[PDB]
Amino acid sequence: AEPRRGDLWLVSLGKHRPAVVVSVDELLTGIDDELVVVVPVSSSRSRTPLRPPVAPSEGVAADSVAVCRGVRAVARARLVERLGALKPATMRAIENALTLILGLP
Amino acid sequence: MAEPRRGDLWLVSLGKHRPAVVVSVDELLTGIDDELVVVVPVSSSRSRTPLRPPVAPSEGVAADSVAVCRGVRAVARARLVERLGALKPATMRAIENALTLILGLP
Repeated sequence: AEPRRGDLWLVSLGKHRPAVVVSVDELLTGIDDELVVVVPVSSSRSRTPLRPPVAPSEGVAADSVAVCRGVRAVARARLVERLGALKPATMRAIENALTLILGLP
Repeated sequence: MAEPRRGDLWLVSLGKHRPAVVVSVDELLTGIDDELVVVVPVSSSRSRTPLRPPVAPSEGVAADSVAVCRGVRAVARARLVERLGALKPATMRAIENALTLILGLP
């Protein structure tokens, strides 16, 4: 459990694709089977209020968007390597989109 | 089949099967099968914790069942194969709180 919230990580599924860690750091115990919640990042989908943009300086090879509607818990073991970290503004956009999607106060 | 609604409890295919709570909002649904619905899986083999609030048989599941909010995930609508029930509003508020913690939301 080297992933951190706000990090951008390469995820297994054979394909590897990037995703942003959104679960909080104090959940991690360092075992492979534990669940980490990530938001997939795609460079082939257009930008919307629920798909905020992610820049190459944050770890992707090309202009990407965070598909917050595709949020999912994956096993630690599926996180293959660290790619970068997101700017705090991008994290606030993802938090807002996610607040909308899940109907939270 | 019916359109899933927030707070509904649905059976999810993956062949294994498991109940889950719909947590995404209703205005995201456009009526196509491939569109993503965010659910919280329900388990009867995990103990209760502040992140695994209990779900009562009156809400559609077996006794001693918990909402594994840490297992939240988007699945295709088509994987929601049978409507099972609905949650009491207090249980939905517990799940909202747990999700707010897990995802670090304001």
